[PDB]
Amino acid sequence: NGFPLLDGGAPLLGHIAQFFRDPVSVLKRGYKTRGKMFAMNFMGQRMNVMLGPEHNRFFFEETDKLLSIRESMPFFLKMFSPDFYSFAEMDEYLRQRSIIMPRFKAASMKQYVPVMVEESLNLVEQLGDEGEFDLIPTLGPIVMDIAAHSFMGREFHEKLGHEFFDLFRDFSGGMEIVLPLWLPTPKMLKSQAAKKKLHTILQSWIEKRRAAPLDPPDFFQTMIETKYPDGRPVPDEIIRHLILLLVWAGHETTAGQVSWALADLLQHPAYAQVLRDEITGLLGGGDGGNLSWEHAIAMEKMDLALRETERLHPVAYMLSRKANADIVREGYTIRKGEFVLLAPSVSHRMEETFPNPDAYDPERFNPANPNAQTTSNSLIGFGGGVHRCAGVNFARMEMKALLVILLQNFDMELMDEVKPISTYWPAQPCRVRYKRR
Amino acid sequence: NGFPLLDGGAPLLGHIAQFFRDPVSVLKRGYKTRGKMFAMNFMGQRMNVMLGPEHNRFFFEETDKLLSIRESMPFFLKMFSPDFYSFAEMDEYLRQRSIIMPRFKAASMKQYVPVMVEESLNLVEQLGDEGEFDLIPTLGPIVMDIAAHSFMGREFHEKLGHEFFDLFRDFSGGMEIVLPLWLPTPKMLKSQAAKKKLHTILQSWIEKRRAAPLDPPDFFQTMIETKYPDGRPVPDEIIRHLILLLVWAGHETTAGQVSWALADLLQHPAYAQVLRDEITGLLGGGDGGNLSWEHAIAMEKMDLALRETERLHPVAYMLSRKANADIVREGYTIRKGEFVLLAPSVSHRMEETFPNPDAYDPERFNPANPNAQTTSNSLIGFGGGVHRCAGVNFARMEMKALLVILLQNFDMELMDEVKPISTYWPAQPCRVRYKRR
Ligand code: HEM
Ligand code: HEM
Repeated sequence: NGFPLLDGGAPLLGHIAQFFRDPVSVLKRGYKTRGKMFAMNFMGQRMNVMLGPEHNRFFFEETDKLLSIRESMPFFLKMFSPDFYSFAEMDEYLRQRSIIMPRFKAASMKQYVPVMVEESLNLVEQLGDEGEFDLIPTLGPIVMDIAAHSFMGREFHEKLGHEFFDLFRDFSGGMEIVLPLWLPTPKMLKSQAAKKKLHTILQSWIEKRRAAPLDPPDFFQTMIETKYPDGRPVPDEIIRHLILLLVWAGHETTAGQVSWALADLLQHPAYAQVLRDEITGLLGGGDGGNLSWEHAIAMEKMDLALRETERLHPVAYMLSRKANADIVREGYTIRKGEFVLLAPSVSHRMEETFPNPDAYDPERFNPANPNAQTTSNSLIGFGGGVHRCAGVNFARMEMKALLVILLQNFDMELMDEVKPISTYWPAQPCRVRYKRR
Repeated sequence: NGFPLLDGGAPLLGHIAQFFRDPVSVLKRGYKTRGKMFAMNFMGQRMNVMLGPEHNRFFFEETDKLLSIRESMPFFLKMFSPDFYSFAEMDEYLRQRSIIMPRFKAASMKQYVPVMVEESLNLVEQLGDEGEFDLIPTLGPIVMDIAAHSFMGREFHEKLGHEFFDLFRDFSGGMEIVLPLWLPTPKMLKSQAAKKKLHTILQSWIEKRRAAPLDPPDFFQTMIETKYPDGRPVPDEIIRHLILLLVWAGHETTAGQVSWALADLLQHPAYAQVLRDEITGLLGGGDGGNLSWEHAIAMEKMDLALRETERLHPVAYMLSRKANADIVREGYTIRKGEFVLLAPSVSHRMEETFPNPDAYDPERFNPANPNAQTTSNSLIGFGGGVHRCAGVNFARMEMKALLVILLQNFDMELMDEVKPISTYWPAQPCRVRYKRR
């Protein structure tokens, strides 16, 4: 019946402890020894992994039909609500998604670039003329500054920014597990407590700005005044959930992804020089404070670098669904209720799709390359289909801004070898030595 | 087909969040609205709860046959080994259990009483003439002193005791859960690290005492020299696992259970006086330092109090198995691979078995009571059958010693109301005000 089973499973535990220790290597061993469809054994549960563009297309296409999203993160419901976004019924999901999409399509990035540039320059200021910085701990707070400043406004970021960021780390803990009596980790209580406080703080700011509006409107003003397509008003609670969702969905992902991207550049000086020349051609000298959206969109080699870092180090190293019904696929049956996985980390390094898959070669995405590797559903570090990452343009633009400003200001080198760890981040410490240019 | 489903389940999550918040109240609601057999819904998994003496007897009798122990705590395997104790094949389990049973049958408690009394008197010394103490944080370290002193010896407890107790808190974290990419909590790494250090420290002590034996032998000396019944030697690794198992199995359980027992006594002064008179009749005045095993076994009213605290507040509030095959039971089918639970917390308060079940009435266990409630498999806070708690006599004797010595030395009162939370402990702070007698 089932997907071909990966061998080497331990008694009782199966592969789960191996996965615990190094998930991508477990996933790669499935590709190398079993192929594009294989089962892992997680404590007696079959985990059905599919690889490559055809299976990726199927996974995205069948989400909300044969494949269920909610069981990938059931306690999203408690962080947010059972009627919110991808957890809501189809009609309601689409209505709420219609609030988000116009604010995050590629055209809409004009809005956000000045805040991205300003906070990047604040980072340059904090770093000074020379020193060393740890990647994730340094860039994480900047990603968060950009999120809060962009989606809540400058004033909120100055006045309430400190209290807001502390509640978020607790809020983000709300995906906790349990101990043998089904006794819970503290973290779920702290997450609930932070959620209630985040909601009161956000509601106060909604009321503040509706009493005292900012015209012309920023993101926040437009958000709290938006209605659904049919004309009905968007409930305040939905607004609050949406904003928290954006900050949550974009925080640890972007901080890790951009850290991988800088690391890739610092390990490939020839291409970093390609990037420095593109930035210099567009911006001239100086600290990069003149970086505009119009400059940004012209940065074609930066775009290639960001695609290549996504390919080599997708922080979304695995994606997850549960089957709503039995699925027969190429002779194997996924049973109803079993997990179904994509693995961007492994799919992205299939020689069948990406020749020389361990090489850093951004020009493989250049459409003028006859050898180009741009088939649809082959680069899936942002998902796909209806449930593609809503922030994919915001994330790529923010990485571009952070890297441009850092490249323009600093000579940099990696101090440590990079190491691993859904979530795939450089192992701390991953430090950069720098000296201002 | 299934066990009657408890109503009130939330979308997707079922009852799991309700259970998270207050498990005994979920379990009680199953008894009150569905009866002795009911299903809970944990994120789409049926949890089959059975209640009362007949079902308890079945659960214990069928463990290792229709019911599997390992899936109740799969990562016991990593804390210990897949070939250790209840995780080993039947023959090997029984061989290793044959090392433990002679050291913990009721007759064998003579060995341990002097260490229990000494450490209890050390507690009296630390408390001084008056003050306040928090139950779990104060008595937890004493339970651990008694374990290390009893099973490793006085010298180990003095020299290596501090380092040993710090590694154990990390070791005990090794029952961790995960986050949405199956990304693990730190705690499993700390647990593994502590396990390796605990094993090296224990092996050094095995080698020390085999070079320099303690004659007459203490527990440790006899343990490292024991052979299996057939004459074959017990591997050092098994010895180390066994000792760690005893300390682990007895630490948080006994500290919580004895705290409940003191709380019950401080809430029922008339019976505490019954206890004080029994202690005075046996020991006279003084600090209780003359408490001997021969005195201890005569303390029939203390025995009743400990049974009644076990009934009202079993720290093992729930017990867990997975079905090895479909089990038909009174018209309902447990499917293979589903969880099967006992709930001592609820079973112990069934009016059908224990009339006036919320009353503290230790005399209900007195065999001279015509109304006595002593049917087999009705008091199950220590499990039952082949897999009954191996330490049940050691735990009861230690609680008796700790309470005797405290009652003999201090007038005490509860400062706070008691509150809840496998594991069921008084909610901290649960404080006792005391003044020496
Ligand atoms: C480099 C950074 C990021 C990566 C790698 C990333 C990746 C992803 C992936 C893989 C998905 C699809 C999940 C699945 O299929 O199970 C997703 C969903 C989502 N992401 Fe991102 N993300 C990033 C940044 C952001 C940012 C900055 C935002 C918001 C501004 C955001 C908003 C969302 C939302 C709202 C969804 C849900 C889409 C839906 O179900 O309709 N993410 N993200
Ligand atoms: C008041 C304290 C304690 C309580 C409430 C308690 C309770 C239990 C329960 C309910 C079980 C059976 C688990 C199941 O059926 O799933 C058990 C097993 C066990 N306990 Fe205790 N325990 C306590 C103290 C101790 C102490 C002090 C030791 C050791 C000195 C100990 C050693 C063990 C061992 C070795 C097992 C495994 C039995 C087997 O599977 O053969 N426990 N305990």
